[PDB]
Amino acid sequence: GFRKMAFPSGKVEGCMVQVTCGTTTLNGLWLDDVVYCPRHVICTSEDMLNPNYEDLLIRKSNHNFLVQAGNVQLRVIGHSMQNCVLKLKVDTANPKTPKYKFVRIQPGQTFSVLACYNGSPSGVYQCAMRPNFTIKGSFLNGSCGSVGFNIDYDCVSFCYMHHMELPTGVHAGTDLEGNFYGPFVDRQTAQAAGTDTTITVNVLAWLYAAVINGDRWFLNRFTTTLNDFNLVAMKYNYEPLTQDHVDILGPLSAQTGIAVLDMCASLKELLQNGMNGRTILGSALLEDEFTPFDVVRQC
Amino acid sequence: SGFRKMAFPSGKVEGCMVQVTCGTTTLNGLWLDDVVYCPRHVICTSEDMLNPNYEDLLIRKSNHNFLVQAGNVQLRVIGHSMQNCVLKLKVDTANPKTPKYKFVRIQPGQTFSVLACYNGSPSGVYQCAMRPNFTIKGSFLNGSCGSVGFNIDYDCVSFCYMHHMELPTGVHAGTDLEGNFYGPFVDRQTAQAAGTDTTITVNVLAWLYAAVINGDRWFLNRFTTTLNDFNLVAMKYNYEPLTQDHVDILGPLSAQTGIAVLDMCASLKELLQNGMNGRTILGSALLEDEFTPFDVVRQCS
Ligand SMILES: *[C@@H](O)[C@H](C[C@@H]1CCNC1=O)NC(=O)[C@H](CC(C)C)NC(=O)OCCSc1ccccc1
Repeated sequence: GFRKMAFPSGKVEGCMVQVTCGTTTLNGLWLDDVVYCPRHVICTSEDMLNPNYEDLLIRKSNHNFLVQAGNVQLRVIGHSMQNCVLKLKVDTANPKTPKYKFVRIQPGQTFSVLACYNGSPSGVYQCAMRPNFTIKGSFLNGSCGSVGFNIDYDCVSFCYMHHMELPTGVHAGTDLEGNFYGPFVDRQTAQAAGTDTTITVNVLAWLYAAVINGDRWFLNRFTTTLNDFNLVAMKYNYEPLTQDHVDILGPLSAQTGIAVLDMCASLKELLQNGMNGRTILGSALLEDEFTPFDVVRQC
Repeated sequence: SGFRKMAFPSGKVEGCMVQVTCGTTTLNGLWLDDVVYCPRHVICTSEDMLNPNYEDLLIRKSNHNFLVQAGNVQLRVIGHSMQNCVLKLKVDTANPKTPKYKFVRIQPGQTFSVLACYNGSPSGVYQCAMRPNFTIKGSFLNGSCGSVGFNIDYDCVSFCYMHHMELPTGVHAGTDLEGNFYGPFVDRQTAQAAGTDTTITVNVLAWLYAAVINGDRWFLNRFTTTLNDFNLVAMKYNYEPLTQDHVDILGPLSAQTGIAVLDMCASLKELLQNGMNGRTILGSALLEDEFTPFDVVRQCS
């Protein structure tokens, strides 16, 4: 009765196009009369190692950009670069443009990813922005320009554009202004991330979800102060819990009658002992990519 | 592990969702060409639901009793019929967003995307696996019936599931788009029991192939087995027996890795009989059974 759920992707599918420079093809986002895509589309082989993007860009003309919306080519009539994103002005407005905004998400927030190849949507799944500003996605060659988003009412909030895969197999990208999340650079180099930590407010949300669906073997009669919980959390590379996090979990504490700090005491015990080979909502590991909102919406 | 439960993009299905109301009962329907498909229990009074007389309830109905809306725009109903547990409402407008589509009946172990909808409005999309006992582990609230499950092959939407009910154990049951239930369930507000569930062997094998493709291959042994010997062992561990179709849908992964299906079965047999002994596969001591062979090839390649 509790599932990792992506937003319906139709409003975003109608914006995906294919963008090609030379031998490099990736995806773009077509909103009104502008197509947004990762700037490294303008790179060749030799370029990707250490590209001077302003240099590469000035040597380009509008006609070197091949933009295809399905079996239809769009004419590029202007281009500009904003940080690591290229903006291609085309002569046709996308009639399928939804109401939208560009947002920069905070670590610990979640969003849906519409993975695309050759301008064609291929799959949708939920991701969290990690505390170390990576995301644990599923992206292959040609996925760059795939976007992450949330939907509030009629409005699509774009928060992520995909650019790279790190050697550990996690992923890195930018907001739609082209600024990376995290200390990464769009060059073909092996980059390591900062130490990742676990999103504690999300683990607590998920534990509450497991209680709602009747799995409460992990609960206990003990309790803890906020600070004492945070000392243990930090020891185990969990993010500290703020009073705003406690407030945000209110609805779930109300719903289940379990005080936030009582659930913290359960989590502390799990951190110190393990799951004894047991499972919670099917998982052998503590899940930290469900926000309190994600849980509430769905229960 | 490197693997995500990934749904299909839902847009082609979003363009087909409507709502269908009888009296105060509203659920979701599927609008393809000039027909709307929905669960027949929309015609139930909350008091008719203990053991509804669907044929009698339908006889009293006329086209003008059904309120079909795409958003808030009414779609006029011009004909109605019942096919097993689904109602078919002929409407006077062909859906301009109708995709290329088919109606397919899936087998246990197969996965599909669910577009969870309320009042004809999509709320979320997620991947489900049909369990061997013909339940799915969904996330459905009141008003979700008529939500559909589907796969997309190139441009074509294969609709395989329509949602009708929840079981006491928290799992979910429903029909294909011809209204035939998966499993032994019926659309009555009664407590019904799923058979004990079992592990989807073919998908575990796909998972082991996935592990091999990614270089995690400690569990490969030097032996093989017959299919019958493997199946008799597997049942003692509450694993499903393999069918010939299971062996065939493992073909591509077998060819990609050069590991014969029956050799992988012998490796799985040893894992069942000996446990993992503290080891992991794809970063987990638990074997995953909700990725099909198609799903593995989707994400790896
Ligand atoms: C999209 O163009 C593509 C998406 C990745 C391909 C594999 N999975 C992906 O997420 N992006 C890239 O290939 C990156 C292009 C750069 C930004 C110009 N490059 C990238 O991710 O390279 C791999 C980094 S790890 C590495 C690099 C060098 C040597 C060893 C390891």
